Amino acid sequence: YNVDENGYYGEFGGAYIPEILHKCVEDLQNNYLKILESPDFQKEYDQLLRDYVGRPSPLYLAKRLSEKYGCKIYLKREDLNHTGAHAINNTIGQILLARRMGKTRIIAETGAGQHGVATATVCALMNMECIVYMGKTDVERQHVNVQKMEMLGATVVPVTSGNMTLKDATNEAIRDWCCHPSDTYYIIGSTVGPHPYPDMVARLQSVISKEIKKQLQEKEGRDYPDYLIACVGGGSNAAGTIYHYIDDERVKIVLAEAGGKGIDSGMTAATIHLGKMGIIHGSKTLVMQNEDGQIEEPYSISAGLDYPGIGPMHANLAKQKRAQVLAINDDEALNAAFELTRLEGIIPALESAHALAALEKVKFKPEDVVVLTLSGRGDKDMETYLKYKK
Amino acid sequence: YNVDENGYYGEFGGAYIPEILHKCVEDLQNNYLKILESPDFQKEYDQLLRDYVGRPSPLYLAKRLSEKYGCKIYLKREDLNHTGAHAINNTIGQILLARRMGKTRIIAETGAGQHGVATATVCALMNMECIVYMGKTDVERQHVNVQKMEMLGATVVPVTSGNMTLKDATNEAIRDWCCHPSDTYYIIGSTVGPHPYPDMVARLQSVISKEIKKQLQEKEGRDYPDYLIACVGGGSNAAGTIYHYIDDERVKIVLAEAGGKGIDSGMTAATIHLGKMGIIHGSKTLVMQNEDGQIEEPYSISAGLDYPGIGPMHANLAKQKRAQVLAINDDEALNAAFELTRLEGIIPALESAHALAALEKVKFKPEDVVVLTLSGRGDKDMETYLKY
Ligand SMILES: Cc1ncc(COP(=O)(O)O)c(/C=N/[C@H](Cc2c[nH]c3ccccc23)C(=O)O)c1O
Ligand SMILES: Cc1ncc(COP(=O)(O)O)c(/C=N/[C@H](Cc2c[nH]c3ccccc23)C(=O)O)c1O
Repeated sequence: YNVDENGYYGEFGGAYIPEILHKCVEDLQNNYLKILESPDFQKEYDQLLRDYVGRPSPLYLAKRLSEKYGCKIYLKREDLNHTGAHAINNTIGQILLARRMGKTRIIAETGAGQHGVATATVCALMNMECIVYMGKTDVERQHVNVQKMEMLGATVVPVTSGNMTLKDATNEAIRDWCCHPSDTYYIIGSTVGPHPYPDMVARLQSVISKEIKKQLQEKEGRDYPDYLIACVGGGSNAAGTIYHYIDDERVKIVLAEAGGKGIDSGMTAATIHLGKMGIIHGSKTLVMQNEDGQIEEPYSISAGLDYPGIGPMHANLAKQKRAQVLAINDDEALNAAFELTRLEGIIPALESAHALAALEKVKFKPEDVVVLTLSGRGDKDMETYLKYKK
Repeated sequence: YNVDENGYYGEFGGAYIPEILHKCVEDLQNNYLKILESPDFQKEYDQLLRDYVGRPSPLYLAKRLSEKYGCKIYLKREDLNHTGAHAINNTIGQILLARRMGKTRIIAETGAGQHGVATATVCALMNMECIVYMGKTDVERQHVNVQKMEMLGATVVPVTSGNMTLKDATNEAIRDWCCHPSDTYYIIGSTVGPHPYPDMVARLQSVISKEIKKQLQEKEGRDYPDYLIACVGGGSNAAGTIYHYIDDERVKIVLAEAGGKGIDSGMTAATIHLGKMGIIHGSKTLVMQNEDGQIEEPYSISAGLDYPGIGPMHANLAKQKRAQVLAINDDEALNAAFELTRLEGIIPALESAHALAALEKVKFKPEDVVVLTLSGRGDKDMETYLKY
């Protein structure tokens, strides 16, 4: 269920792009693995993960949370990463690749602002020009992260097309990318876009499941859990979380996508529940489509889940029934965020709370071992959490 | 240079309290150490540091900083800890102690909001009632921490005494403690207050120096740096950073206190520079005083450094010349924060930025190995940073 030699996961994936990018995408294909696997990349990569990011991220037995659901739940604490989310695993990896390929101008899209902060973070470290596209809606709702990016010296470009969300910021980044093939590297923020971006970002996040294996070995005497649970906007934290377990049928995979106001409300981002075959941002995958077959304007309270497409990996997983996918609504997420706060003293990202909310919908046995990926911390969503509390 | 059996660092320290606290403190002294050393404690303590907090925190070689000062500078990244600061090392320890003393009501003071969030955090975790006193000036300067405390289920009590800063929040907590002796445990937020709070908190923070010795051994082939650099409000992140180095004369210690608008200006927190022998919150230490002998109202841009006292360990250390203490002014701290942000992609707390600014004030040789403790991340100070 991992990628094939042509960029495909079953029938989903590939690279579907105008000729203007054919050259630089082709360079990226058939160099990215050479670079990822070189001893130089892997040393500097691993050194920055350890000293800069603070990997490995803990695997934490959440005791009161385990008592509520009548089983053993561990949280993979990506929320403790430098910059507060899993995104930084990806930006560190991609910036090292970008430099190996001689690129000098860095762009990215962001919804939650975690990928934007993680991109401005590594660009300041490296002293490289940073431009971050962000939907206007998102710059309002995730303003703490816009501030961080501006202090880090990045240029934040509000995007005013569509409903001004991730798909739109991505559209703008892609337009930027098209005008600047020579000098610009595009740090895509999820397991989305043209091959090799899905597999690349999956590889860079795989460190998550590499650690889980070792940490479960220490704690449980076996290297596999009964369940992996992760939210999914485009697929990147889930991918990392499942990479080294993707084919291992002892491990059940539960993914939580954003149901918004409910999958039938006309306001949602439940791509698996609602999507049809399309091309989105250079990938042939499942995507929400409106009544004239346009890519649909999605909704979610969560900026990082609010994307109408899904990575081709998860399109495939879902289609094959290797992974079960749940639509989780705004309210369910909000309540699960308040849940982890009072139970474990951890304020989660609204994104990650979609994953937490899924614990209500699964029939656990007492001997079950669950690993849920806490993809980030909720500092960004405090205004929203406190509004909800009133 | 470490505490003696009486709770003194040379002439500083002790417990100078009203008689109403004599017994809680007595109970606290001469159980604290037995609990800290107990296996049950050390096992639960160590498991939460590793799994909940994310220790060991990395020791990060900051190449661009190092270039700019012409030496090797490592940042001890307490900013990466659960809650974003060193305080969680303290609150984890104290809450466990509190539960083993059979206490059920937890109170605390906070200025920067970090110690307040760390307290609210561990009280949420443990299913316990949590009250945090915070100065009114501070509830506004550091409002992102107030929001976190609220959602964690803690009662944030604004204090409007004095100039509504740490000292006043601290007076209010102590008054709560007196008034509720049987049932309440008081999680003090720095190496301050009556014995054994200063030593206890130093010990909980000592985890920092413990990691630095092993991490320097792996990175440099020796267990000790030429310089340790840390900011001090009351002195806990500092104490932690130096605890296992405190008698090692090969290691230079540089402590950065808050100069505010400047030491000779009216408006400062430069206790080592300005303070006089006195008593604050039950500790005999150096403290700022007016011409009367009243406790002088301090000022600093940084809430967590804005304290007219200092821990007894550092009064002793400064007095005996074991530690060099620099007063860093507001603007110096702000520029150093922006410097780290730009050079290493790390936004420090304004507090920790006082330590960063001290890098300007020391002449380093190229063979120097510096460890500076990055006590916190600066999400709380983003409004201040962009005003500037
Ligand atoms: C804390 C946190 N958890 C989970 C997610 C969900 O993303 P995933 O499915 O890739 O694991 C995000 C998204 N972060 C965004 C999301 C994002 C960037 N580019 C995208 C392309 C498609 C879908 C989502 C995105 C950001 O900070 O920007 C996040 O910040
Ligand atoms: C990130 C950060 N770095 C440094 C400091 C300085 O404190 P230290 O000298 O103890 O290492 C603080 C203070 N945080 C406060 C400070 C505080 C609480 N109670 C105190 C009593 C005396 C002096 C300072 C304090 C908080 O969040 O509340 C801090 O939050």
